Amino acid sequence: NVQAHLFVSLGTAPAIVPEAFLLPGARFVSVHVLTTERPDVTLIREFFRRHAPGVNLTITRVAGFQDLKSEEDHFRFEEVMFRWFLASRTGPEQRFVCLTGGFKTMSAAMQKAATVLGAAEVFHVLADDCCVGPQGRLMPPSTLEEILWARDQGHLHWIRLGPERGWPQLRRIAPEQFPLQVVEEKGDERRVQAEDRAFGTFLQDLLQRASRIAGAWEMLPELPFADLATWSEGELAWLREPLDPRAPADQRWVAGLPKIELHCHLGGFATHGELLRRVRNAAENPGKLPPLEEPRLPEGWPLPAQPIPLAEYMKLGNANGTALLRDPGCLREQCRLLYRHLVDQGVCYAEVRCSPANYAEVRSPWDVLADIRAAFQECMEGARTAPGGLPACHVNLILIATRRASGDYRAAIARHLALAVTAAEHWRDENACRVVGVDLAGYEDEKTRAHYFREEFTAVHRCGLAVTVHAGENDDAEGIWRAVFDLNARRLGHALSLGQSRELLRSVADRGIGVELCPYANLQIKGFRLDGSAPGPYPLLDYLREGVRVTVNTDNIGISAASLTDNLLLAARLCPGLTRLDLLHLQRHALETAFCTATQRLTLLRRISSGIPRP
Amino acid sequence: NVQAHLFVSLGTAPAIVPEAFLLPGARFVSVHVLTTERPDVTLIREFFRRHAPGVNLTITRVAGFQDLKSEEDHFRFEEVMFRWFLASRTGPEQRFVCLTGGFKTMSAAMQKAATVLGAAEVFHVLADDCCVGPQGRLMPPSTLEEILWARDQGHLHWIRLGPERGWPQLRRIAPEQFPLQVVEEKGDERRVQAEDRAFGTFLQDLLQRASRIAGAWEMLPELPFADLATWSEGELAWLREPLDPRAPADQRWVAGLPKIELHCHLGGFATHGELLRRVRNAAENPGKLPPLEEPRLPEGWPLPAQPIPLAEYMKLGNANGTALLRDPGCLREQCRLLYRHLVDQGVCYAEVRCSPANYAEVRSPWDVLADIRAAFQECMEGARTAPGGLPACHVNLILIATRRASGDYRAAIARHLALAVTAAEHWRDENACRVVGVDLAGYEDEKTRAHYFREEFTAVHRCGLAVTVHAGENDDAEGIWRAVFDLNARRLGHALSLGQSRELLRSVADRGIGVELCPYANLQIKGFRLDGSAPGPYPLLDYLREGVRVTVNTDNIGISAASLTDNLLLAARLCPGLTRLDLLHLQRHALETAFCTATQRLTLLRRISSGIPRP
Ligand SMILES: Nc1ncnc2c1ncn2[C@@H]1O[C@H](CO)[C@@H](OP(=O)(O)OC[C@@H]2O[C@H](n3cnc4c(N)ncnc43)[C@H]3OP(=O)(O)O[C@H]32)[C@H]1O
Ligand SMILES: Nc1ncnc2c1ncn2[C@@H]1O[C@H](CO)[C@@H](OP(=O)(O)OC[C@@H]2O[C@H](n3cnc4c(N)ncnc43)[C@H]3OP(=O)(O)O[C@H]32)[C@H]1O
Ligand SMILES: [Zn+2]
Ligand SMILES: [Zn+2]
Repeated sequence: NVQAHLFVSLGTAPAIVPEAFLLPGARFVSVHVLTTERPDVTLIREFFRRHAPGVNLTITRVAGFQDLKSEEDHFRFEEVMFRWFLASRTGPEQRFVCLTGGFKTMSAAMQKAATVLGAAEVFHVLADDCCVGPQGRLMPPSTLEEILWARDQGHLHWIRLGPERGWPQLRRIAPEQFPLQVVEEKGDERRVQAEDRAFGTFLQDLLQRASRIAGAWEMLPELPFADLATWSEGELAWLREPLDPRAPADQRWVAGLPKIELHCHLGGFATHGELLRRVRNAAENPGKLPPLEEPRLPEGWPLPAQPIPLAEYMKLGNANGTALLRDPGCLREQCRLLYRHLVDQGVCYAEVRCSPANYAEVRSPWDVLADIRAAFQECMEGARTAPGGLPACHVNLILIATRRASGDYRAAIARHLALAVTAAEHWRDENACRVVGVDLAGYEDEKTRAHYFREEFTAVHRCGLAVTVHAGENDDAEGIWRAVFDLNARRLGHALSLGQSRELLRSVADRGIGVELCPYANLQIKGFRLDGSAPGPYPLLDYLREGVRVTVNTDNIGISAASLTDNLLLAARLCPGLTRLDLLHLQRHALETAFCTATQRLTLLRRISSGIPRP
Repeated sequence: NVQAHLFVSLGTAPAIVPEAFLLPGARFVSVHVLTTERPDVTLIREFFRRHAPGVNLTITRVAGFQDLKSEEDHFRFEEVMFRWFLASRTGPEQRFVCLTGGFKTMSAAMQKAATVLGAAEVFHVLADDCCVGPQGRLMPPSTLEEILWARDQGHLHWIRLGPERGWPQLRRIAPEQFPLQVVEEKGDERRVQAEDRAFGTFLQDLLQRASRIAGAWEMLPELPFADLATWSEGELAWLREPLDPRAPADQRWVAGLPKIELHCHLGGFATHGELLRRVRNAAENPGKLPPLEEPRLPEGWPLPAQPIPLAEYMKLGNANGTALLRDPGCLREQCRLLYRHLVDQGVCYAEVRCSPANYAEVRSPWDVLADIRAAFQECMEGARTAPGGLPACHVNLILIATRRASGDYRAAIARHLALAVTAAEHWRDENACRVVGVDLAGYEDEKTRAHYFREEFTAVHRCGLAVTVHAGENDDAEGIWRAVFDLNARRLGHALSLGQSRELLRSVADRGIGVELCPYANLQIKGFRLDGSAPGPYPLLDYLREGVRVTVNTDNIGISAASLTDNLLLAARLCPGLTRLDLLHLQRHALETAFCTATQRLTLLRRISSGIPRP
C-alpha cells in the first residue's frame, strides 16, 4: 500500500537495477540509482523505458569520484550518499535498500546508512552462470530478454537481510538543513556536490553521546544531575579527584558554576572601599549624611591568625546599615549593587534577609519593605537574559527577628512577624519577588533559647510560613534540639555543634532539615585549622557523609570581604579530600532546601543541569 | 608496543591476505583468516612459511557454508563471525580489520562487527593490473614474487578509514559465554559451529535499548523510575491512559507490580474463613481456647450500601486478636500466615503494627515482642530468594499506643512507648527486623487530640524515634494541625479532612509529611460515591495534584476483606481519571516516606525499577 521506493547503488556491471527492481512481492515506484562518473546507464534506461514506463527513474552521480586511491574521496561519497538519502522525503516504512554494486566500501556504506536512518528492507541479489555466451557458463550481462528468461524459469536468489529500525531523531529530520548542489543537469541524470561534512559530524557526535550514556547508565541515581551521564570516562574520573584550590583551572571551573545562595544579609554588603563611596554618593539628603569613618580591619583580615568574637565582628560594618540605609536613595542603590554582584557571581536564585523596621524614622516599615520589593522587582525585570524569557537571577525576601542581650528588643520581633505575614499574603504572583519566610537571629545564649519565643511564632505557624533559626554558633546542641522540636524550624544556620549529639544528627538527617555553613564567618569567629595543620575539624565532610542536606553560603559579603567562589574554595581548603562531586551535591542540596514552588524548583533543576562547564 | 592482531576475510581470490599483511608502519602478529570452506589456502601458508616464519597464522572455516542460497547461511556466518571475534582475548586498540574478500555481505558484516566491537583500524586494499599473465592487463595472480614487485613499485593503495570506538560493556565480554565448537581439527586450520544465535539476540536487545533510551532522554526527571526510559513509544502512551478496573489485563498488570506496605494491623488479618481455623488449630493449649463464633457481616460487605460507624467495624473482628493471640502458638502461626500473604501479594517492603502488651498475661510484653520479632526474622531467613541473597519481603515493626473514650489507657501508652524505645535500642542490625517507630491510634475526638500527649512523647523525641498519628478520620483539620505542629508527626493516617484548610495542606506538602489512605476502609466507614455517580469526592486526585506524598494501604486485611491489588483497583474506581503513572507515583511516594535507612532505600529503588512488568 506504501509507495515503496527502491534505492540502489551501481558499479561497472549494469543489469543489476533490473534484477533488483524485480522482487517477489514489491510494487516498486521511483527507483533511485547512485553511481560514479564512469559507469554507463544506457541499458537501465532502456529497461525502464520498454518494460516499465511509470517508474520515473532518477540517476545521481558523485561530482569528483571516478577511482578511489586514498580515503578522502570515500568520505565525499559517504557524505553525498547521506544527503542523497536525505534529499527525498520518505519514511523508513517505504525504503528498500540494495547493497549490490560498486566497491566493497560502497556496499558497507549502503548498509550503514540503512541501519542508521532506518529502512523497511535491506537485501541483495545474486545470479549464477546460465548463459552460453562466447565462453561457456557465462553470466547474463545484457540483452534483457535473457534476464527475463532467467527470472521466468527461475534461478534468482534475492537474499533478504531484513528490516531496520534507525535512530528516532534521524527518521524524518529535514533536507533543508543539509542540502545538495547540482553542477550540471540533463534529463533524469545529475551530478551533485556538498559543501562540507556537517552531517558526518552531527551523526558522529550523536552516536558518541549515545555511547557515553549507555556507558554511564548504572550509578545514575547517585549522580546529582542527569547531564553528567553525557560526560566521557576521563571527565568522570577527573570529577572524582580532590579539588585543588591553588590550581587556576579549578578556580575558573568553580567560578563558572551556576550557584544558589540561601544565607546573605542585606545590611552587610557595602561596608568598605569604592562600594561604600558609590552607595554614599546617592542619598537624597546629603546634608544629614554621617561623617565618613571606616573601622580598621585586623591584620590579614580575610584569614586572621587569631579568632575574634561576635561584638567587633558586628561593629566592623558600622559604616553601613542603620546609620546609612535610613535614606531611601541609599537603600535603592544598595539593592541595585547587590543584584549586580549576585548576577556577576553567577547565582541563579538567592534569598536576601533584611530588617525594614530598623530603617523607619518618618515612614512606616511597610513603606521600606515596599521600596525594597519594588527595587528588586525592577532589577529582575531589567535583566531578561536566559532562555524562556526569565530573569537571570530570582530574588526572594526573608525578614529577621533580632534578639539582644538586654534592652528593648521583643516588640520589634512582633512587628517583624506581623509585617512578614501581611506582606506574604499581599504579594502572591509566582514569577515575582516575594516574602517567603522569617528568621530568628541575634545574640544567643541559655536565656535566649528557641523555646522562649514559641508564643510569638504560633501565629506564623498558623498562617503557614517557613522558619529558619540561627543555632549552634555559640551554644551546645540543646539549642539546636529546641529549635528543631519547639519552633518546627525548616533550616538551621551555623549548626557547628550538631555532631555532639548522635540522635539529634540522625533526626536532622531523617527529617531533611537543611544546614547552612559559612566558611569565612566560621573561620573568622571560631577559628579553624587550614590545610590539615581546640575547636576541632570542620564538620562539612562529616555532615556530607552522614546524609545531611548541608549547604555553603556567604553570610556577610562586605564584612567578611568575599563571595561564593572564595567560600567554596576555602571549604575545599578546610576539609582536605573534598571532591568536585561534593560541590555538585552541595548545589543539589541547596536546590532541594530552597523556599520555592515545585515548578520553579524543576525549572532551576533543568537550568543548573545544562549549565555545568566541562573540564 | 601493542601486539597488533589482524583480522581479514577471504573469498575465492587468494593473494589478498599477504597484500593486507604489508600495511606500512604496522608489524602484525597472529593474523586471522575467516573463510567459507570453498577456496584454498595453500598460497597463504606458502607465503607465510617463506617470508614470515614467526606470525603463527590461523585459518577458520564455517560450518558447511557452501554457497549463498538464502538468509540462513548469512545468519550462521554472522554468528560464527561474532563468536570468532570473541574467541580471541583481544582489546580494541590492537584489532585491525580488513573488509577485503568474500561476498559483499561478508565485508559489510566485517565493518559492522568492527564498529560494534570497536576495532582500532578498518581498511580496504586495492591492487593495480600490472602483470602480463596470458592476456595483458591482469591483476597480480597467485605467485608471490610479482606481489613483492608490485609492493616495491607502489601499486598497492591501502584505503584506510578511521578507527572505531565500540559499545563499552561489549568491549570485553568473555569467550566462555558464547563458545565455539570444533567439528574438525587439523594443524592451523579448523571448522567451527555455533549451537544457537544467542549473541545476535543479545546485540539486538542492546541496540534497541540504547535507541529507546536515546529517544526518551527528556522528560526523565518527571519519570518516577528510570527504567521507564527503556519503554517504547506505544507502551509509554499506554501508560498515560486512565486505568480500567474492569479490564482483566489491567488486573493482571496491577497484580504484577512490586508494592510497598506502610499501614497494616497484625491483629486484624485472619478473622473469618479458613485462615481463622488454621490459626486456631495451632494452639499449645486448646483447652483454654474460647468457643468459635464468627460475627456476621452486613449485606454485600466489601461494597456495602450504607456506611457503618467505628464500633461495629471494630466488633467485626472479635474472633481474633486479644482473645486468640494470648497463646504463643497462635501468634506465631498468625505471623507466618501474614508473611506468606505479603509475599504472595508481591510486597517487597512492609511495616507491621502490633500491640504486644495486649497479649501479656503470664509473660512480659518484652517476651511477646521478642517472639514476634523472632518469628518474622525466621520467616525472612527462610525465604532467601531474589538476586543478591536478600529476603523476598523485608518486615519492620511499629508499636501502637491506643487511646480510649473512657477507662484506663494512659499507663498502657507509657508502657508501649518505653518498650518501643528499649527495643529500638536493642536490635540494631540493618539487614534484620527492627522496631522503627510508634503510633497513636484508637478513639479520637475533641478531648483526645494530639496536643494532650506531648509530655509522653517528649522521651520518644529525645531518643530520636519516628512517629505516626491517626488523625482526620472523624475530626476536622484542627486535629491534623495539632498532630503536625505539636507532636512532630512524620506521617499521617486517614487525613480525609486535610482539604478544608489550604494553609495546612500547603504546609504538609512543603514539609514532605506523608499521608496514608485506605480505600476500602474509608468507603466502608464514611461512604463514598463510586464510578462518579454528603461526604464529597475522594481526595486522592487533589492530594496528588497539590504535591502531597500520598500512599494507598490496606489497614485491616481481614476485617475489610481486601488486599493491595483490590485497594488499588478500588482507588481507580473512586476517582475516575486516575492513570497508571499515578500508581507508579504512589509507589515512589511510599518508597520516599518509609522509615528505613538510605542504603535500603536505594536498594528498594533499584529493585522496584528493575521489576515493573510491561504491557
Ligand atoms: N591482487 C588482487 N586480486 C584480486 N582482487 C584484489 C586484489 N587486491 C585487491 N583486490 C580487491 O579485492 C576485491 C576483489 O573482489 C576487489 O575489490 P573492489 O574493487 O571493491 O571490487 C568491487 C567491483 O569494482 C568494480 N568497479 C570498478 N571500478 C568501479 C568504479 N569506478 N565505480 C564503481 N565500481 C567499480 C565494481 O563493479 P562491480 O559492482 O561489478 O564489482 C565491483 C579488488 O579490488
Ligand atoms: N547479473 C549480475 N551481474 C553482475 N553481478 C551480479 C549479478 N547478479 C548479482 N550480482 C552480484 O553482484 C556482485 C558483482 O559486483 C557480485 O556479488 P558477490 O557474490 O558478493 O561477489 C563477490 C565475489 O564472490 C566471490 N566468491 C565466489 N564464491 C565465493 C565463496 N564460496 N565464498 C566467498 N566468496 C566467493 C568472491 O571472490 P572475491 O573475494 O574475489 O570477490 C567475491 C555478484 O554476485
Ligand atoms: Zn546570619
Ligand atoms: Zn490504623
